[PDB]
Amino acid sequence: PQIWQLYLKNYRIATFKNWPFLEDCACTPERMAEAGFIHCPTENEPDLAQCFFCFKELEGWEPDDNPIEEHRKHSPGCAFLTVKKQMEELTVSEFLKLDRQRAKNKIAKETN
Ligand SMILES: [Zn+2]
Ligand SMILES: [Zn+2]
Repeated sequence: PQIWQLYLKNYRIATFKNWPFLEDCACTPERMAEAGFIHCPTENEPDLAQCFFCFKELEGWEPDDNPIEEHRKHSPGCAFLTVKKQMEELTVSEFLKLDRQRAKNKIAKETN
């Protein structure tokens, strides 16, 4: 279990609460979390989502938005996006590979 349940959809899905766009539209909380986003709104940033992997923030969503393409567009180099396979299907080999990058990204985020 530990501190990285965000590798798991269900946990990312949980992050969504008050997320407008409720069901049947390309931007359901399930499609979003599927793309790697978590929900972290604020006074001024109601619909602010962030990739648990890239840490890159993005705003301005609309019911008919495919979360993956916007993610793909504004963060072309997200390793999470390369794996055309759900985390559950990644070997522990690939998961440990992948998680080396994630942590490296985290630091590059405080690097600002
Ligand atoms: Zn990302
Ligand atoms: Zn955009």
